[PDB]
Amino acid sequence: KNVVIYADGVYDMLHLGHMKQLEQAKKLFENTTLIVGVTSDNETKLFKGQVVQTLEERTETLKHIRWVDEIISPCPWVVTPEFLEKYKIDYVAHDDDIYAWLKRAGKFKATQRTEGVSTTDLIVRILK
Amino acid sequence: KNVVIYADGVYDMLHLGHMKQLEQAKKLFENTTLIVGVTSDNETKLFKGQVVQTLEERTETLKHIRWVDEIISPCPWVVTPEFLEKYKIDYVAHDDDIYAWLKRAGKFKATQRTEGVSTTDLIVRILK
Ligand SMILES: C[N+](C)(C)CCOP(=O)(O)O
Ligand SMILES: C[N+](C)(C)CCOP(=O)(O)O
Repeated sequence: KNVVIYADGVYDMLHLGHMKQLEQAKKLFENTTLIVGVTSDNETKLFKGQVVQTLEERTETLKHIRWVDEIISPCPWVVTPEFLEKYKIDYVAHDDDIYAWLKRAGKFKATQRTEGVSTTDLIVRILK
Repeated sequence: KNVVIYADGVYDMLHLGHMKQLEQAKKLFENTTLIVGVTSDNETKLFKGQVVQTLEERTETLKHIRWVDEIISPCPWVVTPEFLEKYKIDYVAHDDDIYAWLKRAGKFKATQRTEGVSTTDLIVRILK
């Protein structure tokens, strides 16, 4: 009955947008375990760009979020079939092609972003 | 057995500091209900100063925090004996004199801040 959901991300300067996506992932089925993967500082820099918070900071903040049952920190940059078997993951939840193989397997669940609520957008707000 | 704890605050741009205080309040006893009071936009401005986020935004973010069982939004600026009876509150938890009457009654539990982890401190970090 219990369904294992995996959501990965940088989770830099966690904001309501991230929180809503985690909520959505958690609530995909009636009984879930939400595992959250937090990306390493080096791979995030190499593959994405600037990260403000350290892995420790990003991970520690996620611990306080209601929807998070387990954290993998650091997580792999790229999800593999071996990773899913290792952690007994039933679905991967992410914003929506590197996820084609997951969709082909029936193991992909889309979740939605929220614009405007960003931590950086809040500073853009204040300046006046 | 279940102990009702009340923590109030502005909770503007919620950060690890706030989250740790809420955790501390929640864990004061083995079985607790943590009620969190979120201050109104006008009273925060009048009595404290600038608030970046609206009451709705501050309240919505707190909903996602593991330790929060109930929210009173807006909450009164000043705690009263009548308020404690109304919500069946056993202890008030806050950083540590407007709380003298609570300490005299045995209804005050100190919780600690964390400096450096602030949302604004993180912007102070990045600029370089
Ligand atoms: C590649 N990755 C999925 C592990 C990290 C990027 O995820 P995200 O922060 O864009 O949601
Ligand atoms: C007066 N008050 C306690 C309701 C709001 C101020 O609380 P805080 O944000 O300084 O912890």
